[PDB]
Amino acid sequence: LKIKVIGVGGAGNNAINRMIEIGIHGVEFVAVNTDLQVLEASNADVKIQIGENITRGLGAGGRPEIGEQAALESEEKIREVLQDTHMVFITAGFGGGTGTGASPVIAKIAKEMGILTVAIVTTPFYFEGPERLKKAIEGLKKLRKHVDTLIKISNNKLMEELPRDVKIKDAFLKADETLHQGVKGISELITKRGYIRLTSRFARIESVMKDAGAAILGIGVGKGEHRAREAAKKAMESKLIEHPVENASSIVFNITAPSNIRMEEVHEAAMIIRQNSSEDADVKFGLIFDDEVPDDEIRVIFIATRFPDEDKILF
Amino acid sequence: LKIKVIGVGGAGNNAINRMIEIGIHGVEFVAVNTDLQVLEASNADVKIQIGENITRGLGAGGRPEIGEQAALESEEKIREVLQDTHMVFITAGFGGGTGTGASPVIAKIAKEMGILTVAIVTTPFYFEGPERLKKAIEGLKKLRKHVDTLIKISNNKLMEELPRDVKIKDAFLKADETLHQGVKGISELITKRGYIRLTSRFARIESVMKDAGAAILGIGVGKGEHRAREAAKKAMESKLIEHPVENASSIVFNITAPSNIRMEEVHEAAMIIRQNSSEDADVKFGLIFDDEVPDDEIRVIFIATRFPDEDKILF
Ligand SMILES: Nc1nc2c(ncn2[C@@H]2O[C@H](COP(=O)(O)CP(=O)(O)OP(=O)(O)O)[C@@H](O)[C@H]2O)c(=O)[nH]1
Ligand SMILES: Nc1nc2c(ncn2[C@@H]2O[C@H](COP(=O)(O)CP(=O)(O)OP(=O)(O)O)[C@@H](O)[C@H]2O)c(=O)[nH]1
Ligand SMILES: [Mg+2]
Ligand SMILES: [Mg+2]
Repeated sequence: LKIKVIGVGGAGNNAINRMIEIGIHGVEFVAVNTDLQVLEASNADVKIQIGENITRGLGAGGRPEIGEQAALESEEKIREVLQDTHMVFITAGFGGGTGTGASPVIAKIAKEMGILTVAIVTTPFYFEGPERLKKAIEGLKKLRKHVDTLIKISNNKLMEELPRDVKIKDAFLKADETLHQGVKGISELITKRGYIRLTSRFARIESVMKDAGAAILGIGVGKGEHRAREAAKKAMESKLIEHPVENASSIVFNITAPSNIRMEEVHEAAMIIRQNSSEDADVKFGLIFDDEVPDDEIRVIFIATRFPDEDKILF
Repeated sequence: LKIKVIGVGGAGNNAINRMIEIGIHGVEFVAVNTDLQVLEASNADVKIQIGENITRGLGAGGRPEIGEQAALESEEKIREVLQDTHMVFITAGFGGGTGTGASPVIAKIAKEMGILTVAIVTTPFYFEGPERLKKAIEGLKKLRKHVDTLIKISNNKLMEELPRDVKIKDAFLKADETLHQGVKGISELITKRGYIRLTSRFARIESVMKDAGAAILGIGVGKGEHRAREAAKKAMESKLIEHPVENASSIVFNITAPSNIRMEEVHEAAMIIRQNSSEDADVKFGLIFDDEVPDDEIRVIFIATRFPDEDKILF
């Protein structure tokens, strides 16, 4: 999986530099601007200067039509950087010429390529004036037509959260942090598998199996639309069971399934547990995602222990 | 984590060889027997001959008291093999002399040593006669005195699942498989992390973000006993949210938490979603176990999309 974060314009460049300093796992950063000095200050993996002939590396002068023309004239350079990319986050502060004007063009180029295109952009603070806000709104109307998902962050709303006497510099740093949180938050759901501390699940198993006494064991596999309920029924309604699980005061139930498992399926398995156990029983549910398990299959294992009359199970 | 599977007696030896052939991830295998010939046919990591002076390499002739004395005579070897061990599975077929008599001694030693001691043994088939079942029953009574969890499997139940004209050898293979399933099943909950295909998580996010339009994004972190509902509230009740999440027809909700998260915590988080969303909204849950997240923390991120009037959000 190839995921790129593209900062467009001054604000966008400033924002990704913060993301780079803090860190976002598994993504590549790209800085895009008509302002050469700002690009040179970028720590992104790749820097793309656009509209060199119309701006001469001096920025778009606050004109969105110039930022739009800059991106169009540099279409190939942009396309080139988007090759072999599965997803892209386009971030910028709308209100000026480059972020506002170039972002919709970059979005169109990416979506045209079938790339999952997500935009996370801001609208200007109130103190910035009406012209800035107007430019941002017109920019959003164009951006909207060329992205898969559009997350708009109102800087005015951020102002409401910030302290009464916050300095402008700090208000913008807050904006940077908000964009960062959004990009990192979504992207890491895809790039970070998550670490599993095996000693942690041994602790959960130990707490239930230590001095537990006689126990009922059940295993079941399921396949298809109702794989969960089917695996659950096979395990809890197993023939090996000589005494009703209904008498157990403790029940450990674990589901091992591919990442595509839905919460609804977990619920269906839970309804089976309830129909085969005491309402007063302490039920501990375990979940393990294992894509080594066939796409339409599921595995269930449960242990029922701590019965009132243990002799009913052993003999 | 050091886990050992100990097969005691003929049935136990035969059962673990099957486990060894099929395979059980991350566990060590130990074969124990008075019967030297059978022991030499084992593919276990360690082979322990017990009662060399009492039975001289032969079996115990169906006498549990002999199996017991054999284990006691070879107690030093048993304690040696149980060193550097966190958990043990003691498996055998009760009814004969070695498995029935030696298993409780080994369990006693392991438990005294602080090892999580799980026993998974079988009671004989009806066709084997009353005497054998009687011996197994007395064995179970001794075993129960010193074990953490005692899982008893009734071969008579297995019979009610196989052909009417089954060959003895196949009845026993059926029993080996059942023992294998139990040991592998519980063991791998602790030794196998589970594989995560990242392209699969991308599919879940793509399905909700592709051509979704304007979206609302919320992020929250929680800590302590009610970390789940608190992180959910912070995300679902952000001041940046300009349009009620209730108007969204689609909602993706992901929880990233340590492996110690309880299913009850997912419920409290779920109740918050439902109280801030529409009953007709297609809600999708995501769960990622990441023990890099502090043991008492949790992270929540949600994206609400596909509204009827996006203008309300964008402008
Ligand atoms: N997250 C941030 N937003 C910022 C920052 N500075 C400004 N802004 C916001 O973005 C808006 C201006 O963004 P830029 O400076 O990127 C304008 P851009 O460079 O794209 O236009 P041109 O200079 O005309 O080329 C401004 O109206 C603010 O609402 C910053 O450091 N971080
Ligand atoms: N899972 C299996 N169970 C078996 C097998 N053979 C027998 N059995 C079951 O286990 C019981 C006997 O187990 P063993 O053959 O291990 C008797 P053991 O060797 O422990 O006693 P001695 O020979 O007196 O030393 C018997 O009553 C059956 O119910 C086998 O190959 N696999
Ligand atoms: Mg600029
Ligand atoms: Mg024997």
